[PDB]
Amino acid sequence: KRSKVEIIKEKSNFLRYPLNEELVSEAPNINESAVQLIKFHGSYQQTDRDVRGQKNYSFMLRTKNPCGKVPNQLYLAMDTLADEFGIGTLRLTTRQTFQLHGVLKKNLKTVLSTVIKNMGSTLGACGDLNRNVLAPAAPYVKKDILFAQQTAENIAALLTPQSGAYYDLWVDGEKIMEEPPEVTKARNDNSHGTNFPDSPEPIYGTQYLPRKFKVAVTAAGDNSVDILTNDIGVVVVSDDAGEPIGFNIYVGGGMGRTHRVETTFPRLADPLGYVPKEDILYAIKAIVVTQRENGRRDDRKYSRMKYMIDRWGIDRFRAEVEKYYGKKFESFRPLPEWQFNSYLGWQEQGDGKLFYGVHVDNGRVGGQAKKTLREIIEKYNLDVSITPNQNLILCGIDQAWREPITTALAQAGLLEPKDVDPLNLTAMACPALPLCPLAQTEAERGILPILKRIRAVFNKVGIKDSESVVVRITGCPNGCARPYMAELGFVGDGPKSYQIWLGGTPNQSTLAESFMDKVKLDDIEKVLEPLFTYWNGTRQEGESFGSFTNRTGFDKLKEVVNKW
Ligand code: SRM
Ligand code: SF4
Ligand SMILES: [Mg+2]
Ligand SMILES: [Mg+2]
Repeated sequence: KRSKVEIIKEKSNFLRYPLNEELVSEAPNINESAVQLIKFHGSYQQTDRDVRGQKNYSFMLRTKNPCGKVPNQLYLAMDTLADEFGIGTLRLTTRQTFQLHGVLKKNLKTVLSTVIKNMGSTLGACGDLNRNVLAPAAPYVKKDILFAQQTAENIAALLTPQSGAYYDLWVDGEKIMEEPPEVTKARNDNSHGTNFPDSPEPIYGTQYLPRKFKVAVTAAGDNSVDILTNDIGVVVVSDDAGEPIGFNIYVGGGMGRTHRVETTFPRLADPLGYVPKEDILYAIKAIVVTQRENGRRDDRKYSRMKYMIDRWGIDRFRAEVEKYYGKKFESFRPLPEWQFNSYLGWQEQGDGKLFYGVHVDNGRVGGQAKKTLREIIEKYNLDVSITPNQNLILCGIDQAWREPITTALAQAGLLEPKDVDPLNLTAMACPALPLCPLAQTEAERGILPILKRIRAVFNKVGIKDSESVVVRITGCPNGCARPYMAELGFVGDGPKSYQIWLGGTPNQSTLAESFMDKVKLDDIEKVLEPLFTYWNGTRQEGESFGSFTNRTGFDKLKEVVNKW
């Protein structure tokens, strides 16, 4: 027994048909087969859910940018495309990519080929494939940060579709201007029966993966990447002099779940083991292959790797992976405590240049903010990078540029961290309505008024305005803003209501739990005021809301809410 998507992939000639014929039909949309295929090419057909009556079809596009790195030429091309063919905005994402919403079917090939001819790609941004690979977004020249970044690039390249469908459709097969040889040799290796050596996809095969697959790379300590949520987390381990020697690996995280279906759940990734640095790409493929061959393909709700690991347990999974790796994992090595880093504000690269992280609420770049960011990036010929908290880092800045860049940013309303509510600095919301077809309610368009209401509750209770909690909001339980790691998570569960989740911590090292269902938007103060009063009244010195939640436990918190 096999899902509808499996058959679509099977009969597509490696992601070509009938997408190829649908792209040139006169209709404003494309058929269901083509709807599923185009995801693999980094585009999503959407309809605007605000405009009553009619189906206004449009296409969202998502880029592929390992480590969040965006060359100058790409940023300029994307900025112009958003205005010419989109709806005037770029959307920075929780996986360090751009989305561009609103593109009409007839302009889609113009847009994607422009991306392609300007040092970018959308290949594999969606689909049953490896998604954008995360890495530390800060452009530090420190050796282990550079090594984390190189590794994410290499992993992304390894797991890039090889069929040629992408260039066939978007640029009529022409050639666009080299991967390290370690990548090529790893991809080619079949000493342990990992590959399909005669297939146009030696790793993916005809069927690709059972579902999206997510990888995050970082250096010890830096949890900007929210590593525990990914299919694979990879951590650089270095000797005492800061020279990288290998990687710790984690497996089997995921956020996605469905309301009222308790066999679906978020899950933290398990520590799997350590490998020496030369082995990383072999170990990554082994893991991918184990999911390829064993993840469920009958029911897509249960297809992500977190489920096979939940069913088999981590030891049986390890053993299976070790058959494709051809050797044993070493013991996972100790790591320091995780820390969240925003990379915001003025900092040093380590090579004489500065970087500046720009706070962007929800990653939505538009209006004057967009115009000013483009002027700066273009005038100073800056490369940039996207952070997993939907923010933008301006790289490679000369000391003499710091003042005029600062002045321009401030003039457009783009404030430095010290002038932003600390709630906003760590908050995230998904796009949800109006273009998300799975949204049950608002997230991006509701979060800002929610934050002000939280700050007003703090004020009322007597909490200082420099105190904060991590607030994440989604419009549905898919978890695109990783709400299940929040200190205070709001997960859409009706048209005007949120399920509230507590128990995440400031460094994203813990999984939250479901605290109350169907809290109506108007009622959130009834829940938040007692919680925050009790935190303020009985927290230990400097104890975060999340740690306090986990120490106190849900029975006592519910009692406090119920007696309010
Ligand atoms: C833009 C972005 C959210 C954001 O505010 O930044 C996003 C937006 C959507 N995600 Fe997501 N997801 C984004 C990262 C995530 C993450 C976070 C992460 O990867 O760290 C998760 C949770 C981790 C996980 O995958 O478990 C997430 C879990 C989902 C799911 C649930 C997946 C599952 O296996 O259960 C879906 C729906 C699906 O795949 O069926 C989904 C599907 C969607 C769709 C494409 C809706 C759809 O299927 O048509 C989104 C479009 C909204 C729009 O109108 O633009 N998205 N999605 C995400 C940043 C993504 C990127 O690749 O560049
Ligand atoms: S979490 Fe739900 S509502 Fe939000 S973007 Fe993802 S799918 Fe859409
Ligand atoms: Mg997909
Ligand atoms: Mg942000």
